[PDB]
Amino acid sequence: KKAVINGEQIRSISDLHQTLKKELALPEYYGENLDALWDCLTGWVEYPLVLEWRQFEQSKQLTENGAESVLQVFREAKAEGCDITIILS
Repeated sequence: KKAVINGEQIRSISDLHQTLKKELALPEYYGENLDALWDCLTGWVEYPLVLEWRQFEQSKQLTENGAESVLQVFREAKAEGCDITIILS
């Protein structure tokens, strides 16, 4: 499937996990943390998945340490053998 992180929209880390939640279609209890988001990639999201992350650094400041973590989990999961095409624009 595909995902898109539009920073111009992101207003905070919650927003980050919000769009990731829609794209990834995470449950309603999406813990939005790295442990939960991950818990989703390694056992919830369907792959191959695409993570078209737009405005990365822009979606990283607004939430000091916001977007650089979720990405770590998307690439790490990508490392787990999953096929999450990480697209950083």
